[PDB]
Amino acid sequence: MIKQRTLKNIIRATGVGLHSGEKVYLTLKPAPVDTGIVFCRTDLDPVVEIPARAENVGETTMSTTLVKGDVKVDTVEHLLSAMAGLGIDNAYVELSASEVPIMDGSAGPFVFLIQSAGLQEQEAAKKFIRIKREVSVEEGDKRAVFVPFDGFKVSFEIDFDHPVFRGTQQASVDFSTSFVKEVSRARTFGFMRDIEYLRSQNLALGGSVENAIVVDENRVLNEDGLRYEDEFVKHKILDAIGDLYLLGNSLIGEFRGFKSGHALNNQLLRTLIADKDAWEVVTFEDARTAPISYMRP
Ligand SMILES: C[C@@](C[C@H]1CN(c2ccc(C#CC3CC3)cc2)C(=O)O1)(C(=O)NO)S(C)(=O)=O
Ligand SMILES: [Zn+2]
Repeated sequence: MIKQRTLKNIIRATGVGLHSGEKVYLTLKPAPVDTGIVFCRTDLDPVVEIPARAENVGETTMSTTLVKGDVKVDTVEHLLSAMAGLGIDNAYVELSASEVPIMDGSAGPFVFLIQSAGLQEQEAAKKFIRIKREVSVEEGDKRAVFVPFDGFKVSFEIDFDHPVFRGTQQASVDFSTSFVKEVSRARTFGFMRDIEYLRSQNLALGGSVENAIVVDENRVLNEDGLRYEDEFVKHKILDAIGDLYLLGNSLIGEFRGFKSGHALNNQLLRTLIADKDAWEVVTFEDARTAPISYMRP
């Protein structure tokens, strides 16, 4: 059978929050079968625990924020993308502040630290959410769709309407391509034209060339440039993989994004969950006949 996965060893990292600029200590710990991914604010007494689930998303402005009363866990999408890409079902994520550290702006440091610690297969069938019917959400010129598909694939298209793109960005990934080699290293990005307005909203306080592609009209301010010709759209795919992981189980289906951000991604998840005719929970007693496969643990 395809088994549930957790961490083999604890992961420890220190960084800063992209939006808050606050120093944060992160600890990833193994968890029992069917725990899912749970964020723990260990700076609070008592510790506040928030399951990484669609129902717990409270804010979607320039990041995905989990909320429980007046307690927040901000910018979960990049770490969730790493956990999704590596097939981690169960884990406790301890944080000493309200925001996950931004690291280098990609999922690269998280995939490296997790793979260095190693994974542990658990004695329980991994549960998957299989798309049975097409589900689409739209708002103005933004669109996000789930389509039935025997595997897992993501398509993204965005007209950024910005001179750095030299006059529309698009990418498609079928994950059977490497999440690690082709998507994990894609960094988040910011535009100089938005920075004054963002800082006024208390956003991007920790933003810099050390943790994002910084654009100023025609220029990429980062001295060393881009990691991929299409780094921008590849990061949009990374974000979608992280946001989609708030379903609580890996998907068997196709996601198509059209200028879709954290807000529309969450609305798609909520619409899907409400439409029980469009999905079902499945397990694979035999990995040889399954439409997906994972890297060795
Ligand atoms: C929201 C987003 C972009 C991030 C990245 N970002 C950002 C903004 C400004 C700067 C900057 C700057 C210059 C002052 C140094 C860096 C990152 C921000 O506000 O949100 C993201 O990746 N979320 O997961 S995106 C790609 O726009 O969806
Ligand atoms: Zn992002």
